[PDB]
Amino acid sequence: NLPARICRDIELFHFDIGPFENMWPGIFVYMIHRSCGTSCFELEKLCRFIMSVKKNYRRVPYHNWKHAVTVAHCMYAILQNNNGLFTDLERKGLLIACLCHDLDHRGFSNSYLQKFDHPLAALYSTSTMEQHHFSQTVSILQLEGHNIFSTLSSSEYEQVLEIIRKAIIATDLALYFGNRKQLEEMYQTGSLNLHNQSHRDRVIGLMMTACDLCSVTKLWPVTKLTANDIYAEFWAEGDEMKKLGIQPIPMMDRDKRDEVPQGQLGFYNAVAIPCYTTLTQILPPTEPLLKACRDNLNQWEKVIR
Ligand SMILES: COc1cc2ncnc(N3CCC[C@@H](c4ccccc4)C3)c2cc1OCCc1ccc2ccccc2n1
Ligand SMILES: [Mg+2]
Ligand SMILES: [Zn+2]
Repeated sequence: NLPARICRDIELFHFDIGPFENMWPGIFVYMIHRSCGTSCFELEKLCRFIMSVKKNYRRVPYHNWKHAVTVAHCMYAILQNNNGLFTDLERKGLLIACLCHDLDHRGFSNSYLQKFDHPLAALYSTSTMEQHHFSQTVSILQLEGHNIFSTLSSSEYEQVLEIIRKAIIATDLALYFGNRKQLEEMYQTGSLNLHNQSHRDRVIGLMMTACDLCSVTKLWPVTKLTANDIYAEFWAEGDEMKKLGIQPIPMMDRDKRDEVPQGQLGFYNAVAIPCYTTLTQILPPTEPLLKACRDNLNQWEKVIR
């Protein structure tokens, strides 16, 4: 069962899941049963599914099993503070999408895969690794005793898989810029309609981005340490770009590491702040994410001074 401190702290947007890996499944089970009912998901099947998902994450610095559960927690907190907006089915799908969205991630971007001429880039031209993460999710669901959705109708099964596919694909940050621009225009013209499936899919897309980027919404000591893991992958990809004979972008070039604070500023300005600002406009109870993001922007500004 869940320790008292976790029981309380799990409801905070800036919760950190801790360094004990064997506790994470229980944290995920608690979140999905609190969000979607103890009804649905036979415990045994869910646990089996969870353990296989874990097994298919890699021991990379950032896009690892810990990241999956952390992204799932952020989604939990959004859903807990916006009661009555999403269906039981959506809530289950979104939480599973979050757990699975980075399956088999090797710590390299779609861009590197393209430049490498990796076989995945020939299979899936755009959102290469995300299409792969979704395929891996379906493959795991298809394993004996792993169908956590087995009690759903055929129609609901197809429904939930589609929710998951769109949610995983939306974690391709390249898609975020256009998604956010459209949502913002709809907000400002007052035409956003959550009963319109296309608008709804967009809002879910932004939620997925907001959860994926959530390191910037933790408290500063957590944000700062997490940035170390983020750069560890970027710099490893930059080394690999150099090995292909391509000069990496500055963000991936360890020779430019002294410019991290300026790079962070750019990221918060162009990506993080607009993302959480748009999210708060649509879902006001997500305000704490924006506040924490702004606090971290200030800390980065403080580093530069
Ligand atoms: C939480 O941190 C980051 C988290 C990120 N999470 C996901 N993707 C990122 N990249 C993807 C490619 C585009 C990039 C981007 C887009 C617009 C504006 C800036 C960056 C975001 C992230 C960049 C981050 O920060 C990296 C920031 C950065 C940018 C340039 C740099 C240049 C030199 C040194 C460090 C640098 N660091
Ligand atoms: Mg990803
Ligand atoms: Zn991710």
